[PDB]
Amino acid sequence: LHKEPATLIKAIDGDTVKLMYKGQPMTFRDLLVDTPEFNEKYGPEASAFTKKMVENAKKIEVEFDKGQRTDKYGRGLAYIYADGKMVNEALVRQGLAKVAYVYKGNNTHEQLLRKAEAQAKKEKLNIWS
Ligand SMILES: Cc1cn([C@H]2C[C@H](OP(=O)(O)O)[C@@H](COP(=O)(O)O)O2)c(=O)[nH]c1=O
Ligand SMILES: [Ca+2]
Repeated sequence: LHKEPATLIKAIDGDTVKLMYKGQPMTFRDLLVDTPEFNEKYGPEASAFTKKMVENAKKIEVEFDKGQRTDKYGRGLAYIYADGKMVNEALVRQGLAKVAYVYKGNNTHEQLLRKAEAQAKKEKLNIWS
């Protein structure tokens, strides 16, 4: 896979962010994870964690997987990086997202993220507390 440039337009919630990609505004949904909705337990914490990560980054990048790049709602589907650190993984490692929505052929980082989730669960972090 390849990292590509993007710029932050606006934080949205734990697993979605508005980015400018190839010069066009888009909503991106993070591959392979599910954060709680803002209205649910840990939802506010997941949103604040993603907000800080993307706002503080000097460089945002997106990395598409091998399969579909947009979902049925028109959201980009990608791994999002903030100064080289994957947001998707960092949420899972902190117990602020579960590994989820693992569709065959857009799942390159699945085992990396499942290892992060095992660690968060062993630490009883957040959703796993
Ligand atoms: C993460 C992901 C979500 N989706 C769709 C499945 C879910 O459909 P439904 O809306 O019908 O439940 C929805 C979950 O997104 P949210 O967790 O953002 O609600 O997004 C994909 O199609 N591909 C993906 O890789
Ligand atoms: Ca969600």
